[PDB]
Formats: sequence, structure tokens, C-alpha cells
Amino acid sequence: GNRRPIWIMGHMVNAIGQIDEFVNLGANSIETDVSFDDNANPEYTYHGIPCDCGRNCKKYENFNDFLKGLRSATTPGNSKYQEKLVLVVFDLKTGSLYDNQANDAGKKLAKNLLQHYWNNGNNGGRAYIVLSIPDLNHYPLIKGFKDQLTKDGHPELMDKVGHDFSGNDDIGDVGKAYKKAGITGHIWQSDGITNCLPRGLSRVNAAVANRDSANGFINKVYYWTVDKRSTTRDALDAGVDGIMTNYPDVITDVLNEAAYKKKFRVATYDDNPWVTFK
Ligand SMILES: NC1(CO)COP(=O)(O)OC1
Ligand SMILES: [Mg+2]
Repeated sequence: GNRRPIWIMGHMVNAIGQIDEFVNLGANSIETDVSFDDNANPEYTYHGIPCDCGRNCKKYENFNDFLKGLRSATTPGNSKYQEKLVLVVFDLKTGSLYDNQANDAGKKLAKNLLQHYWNNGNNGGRAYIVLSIPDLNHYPLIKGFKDQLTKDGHPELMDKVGHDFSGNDDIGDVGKAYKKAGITGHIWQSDGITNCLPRGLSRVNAAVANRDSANGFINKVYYWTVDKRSTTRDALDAGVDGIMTNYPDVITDVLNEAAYKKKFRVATYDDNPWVTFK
């Protein structure tokens, strides 16, 4: 059959200069951490210690500066345009917020993305965006984000927006969270653990099983963080759609192996990230 399109997701891409670094190593997507201030406004692209093994944890930007850089990287005609960069996952570090600030945080995020990434609809960045939320109880962030885009007069940008709950919750609990949020597509399911620790495939297999069932709710599955060729082959063998990595070149090398070239290909802008692969 057709090759499954694969997102090679650069991990912890939090300084503007790292966007090119990861894309030039083969990533067609990046993951960026978003810290929030005491008012639920996005503040920095900052992960902080502890972080993945082998990585500097403290590179960061003002969030809106990063967005402007991401916009340059994803706007056709810009001198820094990277046609290959087609998906950005924002790892929303909402751990610092009270639960009743989740909706507010979504609204503030939408205002920043609209102003600095989508440029108020004037020739903005073209990448698809995943809002990745680590706590199922923060699902009201999604409605806040959508209602703010709608108030500002750009509800159509939701077409470029998808969803992830990154806490490794039980898959049934995840689906109930989406049901409470009223979400019925554009769903990515993360599964994983820091590259510092070992992990098995039980939950990622269960996520794949949900995605490929007739009435599942997951559209795409990605495994993180994968820095080794053998783990990459395992995750591809299990049928994932995305691999998050500190080393995009390692993933690329496996995908260029002859047996994997026949079954996978690097996703491009015309691969809709919200559509389950068949
Ligand atoms: N959110 C994850 C999973 O997508 C895990 O934490 P992280 O900061 O390593 O980024 C990726
Ligand atoms: Mg992260």
C-alpha cells in the first residue's frame, strides 16, 4: 500500500536559532515548550531543569519573539522559509497555573498566536499547530483558545489547530476528556518518556489500536523521545505517525533504510495532520 507519512518532531526547540538547526537535520516538525506567567499569559519558550539527557535545558525566548521567528520559518517568500517545516507542537507547561486559569491561558495563547504567528491573517505562518496539554483537567484551555480566535474574527484558523494530551493518561480517560471538551477530530496521541529512562510499547500499541479501530478517537500517534535507531524501528514497526527526537538525523537515517523507504515517507504540507492514515 501507500507509504505512511511520518512527522519527525524535533524535541525542545525553544530558541529561534534551533528551528533551522533541527529542520536542517531532517525534522519536518518541532516541539516547543511554553511557560506561563502568573496571569496565564505565555511568557517564555523555556523548559528548564530537569530535561532530556544530553540537552541544554535553558535556551529560551520571549514567547512572542519565538512566534515571530517561527512565522519567518513558515511563511513562503521569507528569507528563512523552511518549506519542510509543517507542524509545531506547543508543549503548554500549565503546571504553574491554577486549574481555573486553563481557559484564560487558552485565550491569551490565541491572542499571541494570532498577533505574532498568524499575523492577524496577513501572510502568516502556514504550519499546522498542536496544542499539547499535560493535564486532562486543563481541557477548558481549548474552548478558551477557540473562543478568543472567534472573538477576534478568525475562527477559520482553528482549521490549522489540533490537540494532544501528553500526560500518559489511560486512553479511555483521554477520550472522556475530549468528550467533555466537545472535541471530535484533529487529535494526536502522545505516548512516551524522557530519553533518560526505558519504556515499553504497551500504551503506544493501545493508542494505535484505538486510532485504527472503526470508532476510535485518535487520528495520529507519536512516540517520544526517541534517540536510537533500534527504538525508531520499533516505533515504526508499531505503526506510529510521529517520532519526537533530539536527533532528527537518526530518525531520517532509519527512514532511508531500504525496507523502511517502502512503508514510510516524510510528511509534507499536503499531508493533512488531522486525517487518520489508511
Ligand atoms: N511534552 C512532552 C511530550 O510531548 C514531554 O515533556 P517535554 O518537555 O520533554 O516535551 C515533550
Ligand atoms: Mg516539551
